Amino acid sequence: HHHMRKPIEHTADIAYEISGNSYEELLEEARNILLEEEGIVLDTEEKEKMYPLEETEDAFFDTVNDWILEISKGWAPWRIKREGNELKVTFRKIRKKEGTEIKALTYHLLKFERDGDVLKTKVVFDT
Ligand SMILES: [Ca+2]
Repeated sequence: HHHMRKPIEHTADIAYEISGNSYEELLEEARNILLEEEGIVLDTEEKEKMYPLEETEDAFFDTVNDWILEISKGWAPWRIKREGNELKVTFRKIRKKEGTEIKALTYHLLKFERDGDVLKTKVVFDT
């Protein structure tokens, strides 16, 4: 008989608490996390996509995960501009990456909480 240490797999790998005064600022913080965590260095070429400005965890989840898909295609979220009830996201071509590859934003602990002027939530990513 034996015991063999084995690796544990988690979808909850890294966590941050993001805060801001609006849904758009939480997305700006999700963007900041992706660039920083992945050590993304940007080229100058740009590309843009539209996302619905819906202040829900579901829209947040869909948006950030779409950014991760774009990152796998060589494009990183860079700027965010509100246009009516939608958000125009400008992506920049990724020159290089140096860091931890983020696989996805999970639904773990994703819940917007209001505290005065502050909107906040934990965001848990899978690596
Ligand atoms: Ca994992």
